[PDB]
Amino acid sequence: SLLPVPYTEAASLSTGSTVTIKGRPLACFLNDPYLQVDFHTEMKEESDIVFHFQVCFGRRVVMNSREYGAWKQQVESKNMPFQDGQEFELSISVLPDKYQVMVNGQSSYTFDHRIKPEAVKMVQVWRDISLTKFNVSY
Amino acid sequence: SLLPVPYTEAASLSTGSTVTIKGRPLACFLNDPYLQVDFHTEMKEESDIVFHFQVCFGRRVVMNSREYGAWKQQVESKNMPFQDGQEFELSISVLPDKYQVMVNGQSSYTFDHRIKPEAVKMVQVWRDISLTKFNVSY
Repeated sequence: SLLPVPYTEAASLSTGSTVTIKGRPLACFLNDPYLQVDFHTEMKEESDIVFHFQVCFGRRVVMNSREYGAWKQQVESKNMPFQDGQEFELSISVLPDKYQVMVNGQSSYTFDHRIKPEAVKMVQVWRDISLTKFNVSY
Repeated sequence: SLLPVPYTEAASLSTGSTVTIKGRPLACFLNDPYLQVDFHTEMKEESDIVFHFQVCFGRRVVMNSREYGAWKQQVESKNMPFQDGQEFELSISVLPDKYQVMVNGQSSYTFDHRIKPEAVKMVQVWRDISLTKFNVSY
């Protein structure tokens, strides 16, 4: 859609920040499209990832961090509020102790901070979606 | 790059046909980009898949078919001739008994026919690549 994908934006986060994303999968769920949102420690795509959020639409969500180049403890959820063929609105709120992910207004995933959110310098949104809105509160 | 991704083209295949794809991953291998090539039985994206070829660059290749809407027996290979950050040339040749996948001129994967290649009506190339060339011999 309107915004380029992969989408990369410099960003700063702290308690009270919200990252809001509006988009739509590029394929029906039967084709297992992905969505990925990564909060990076530098502008470079190979930099460490404070928060990795990966949806396989219709299947599961995996969350992790990538520290000194290595993936850490994967977390998995089978919660799937995303609807086949539909636009979604995804909100990621920075709470004192965790990220909270809302999908279409419903609390759907959380992820305890492994690294301070202040380490984030960049957000990348990519894989099999079109993107119409991306916003970071400041 | 030049061709739209996801890329969809109507196609007919038989013994002696070759599908040639030139492209480049959109991310470094550390970010686990995917490439997927699906030979479909109809133009519709949800149609059955005679040959499903999915690369997770730097990790593995999975191959399968999707018959009457259900994924069948997955095959997996850890062969990884693709090079981090590089353009690749992918050739899929239709042999009497199998598909043969060449990567940068080297035989890299094969997949025995589960359904006659004559059932193919469409090829889709998608996931995390840019595409500069797509050709089906006729």
